[PDB]
Amino acid sequence: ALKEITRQLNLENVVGDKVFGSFAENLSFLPVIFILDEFDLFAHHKNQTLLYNLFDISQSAQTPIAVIGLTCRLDILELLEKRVKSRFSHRQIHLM
DNA sequence: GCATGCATGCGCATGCATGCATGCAGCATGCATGCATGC
Repeated sequence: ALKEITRQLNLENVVGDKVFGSFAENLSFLPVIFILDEFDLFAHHKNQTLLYNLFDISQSAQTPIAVIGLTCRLDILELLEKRVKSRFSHRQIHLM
């Protein structure tokens, strides 16, 4: 996911080409909109690091970020940890 | 030449499947006892 984010933003020249795990190059540098298909799968990651960072930068006062998620499960609220749930703006749209 | 990240091998905990036994209740059977009945 980090590789795709870097490549789509065309910052690999700025960040670097090697496999180095440091991501503070983007994080320190970080209007861009995010679209997340199959949002439920991201909640099954080891620590939900990407979701937490996205919610943090959304709640931060550095740059404007809009987050849009798509889900088929009706229980997407309980699949999130307490911290991200608190930092998640409870904006839900239902398509029936 | 070195660092790094990935594939692999092994240990550990756990849940589940299997073996194993014992106590109870029902039933069938054989015996003890009561009854009839004649001589």
